[PDB]
Amino acid sequence: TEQDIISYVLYPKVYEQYIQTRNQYGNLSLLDTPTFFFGMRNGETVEIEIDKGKRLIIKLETISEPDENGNRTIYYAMNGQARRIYIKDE
Amino acid sequence: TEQDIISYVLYPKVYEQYIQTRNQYGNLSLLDTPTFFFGMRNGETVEIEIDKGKRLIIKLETISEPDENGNRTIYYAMNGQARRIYIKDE
Repeated sequence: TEQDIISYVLYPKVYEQYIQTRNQYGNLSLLDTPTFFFGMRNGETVEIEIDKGKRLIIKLETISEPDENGNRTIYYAMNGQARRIYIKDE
Repeated sequence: TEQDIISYVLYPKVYEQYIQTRNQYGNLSLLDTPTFFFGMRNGETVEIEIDKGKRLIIKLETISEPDENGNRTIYYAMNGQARRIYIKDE
């Protein structure tokens, strides 16, 4: 967009670092502030309002202990489907 | 059976308690001894030998934290099928 163009011109390092984040996590602005800053508790259900009549219902069921590589398994449910995500514990 | 009859006569209370356990847990004698005494560690696979050729394959993935009413959730895989159980932590 034209908005992309002056944005880059105005903030080259920042804007690229923004697009890098967008590529990794999608549109974070949709998240509620508590979720944005703190994530989710065990057993919590969060509803992310994407757009008119479309939303992500997410339940965090449990986080596992880290494997030998320091990776944790997160057991999620999202829109009625079981889901497993791996995060490296820093 | 006649065996029930004489076993109850010999050990009334113990026999009655044996039936309660059989009703609750089934045939424990099939489990291997270390599993009978200790259960399973996370990431472990245990094979219960029933009739030759057929075996129960149980994998323990994780155990969640205790929820508000003291129940932990165990995430199993049984014969390659995801499975959840609730246990009271005492």
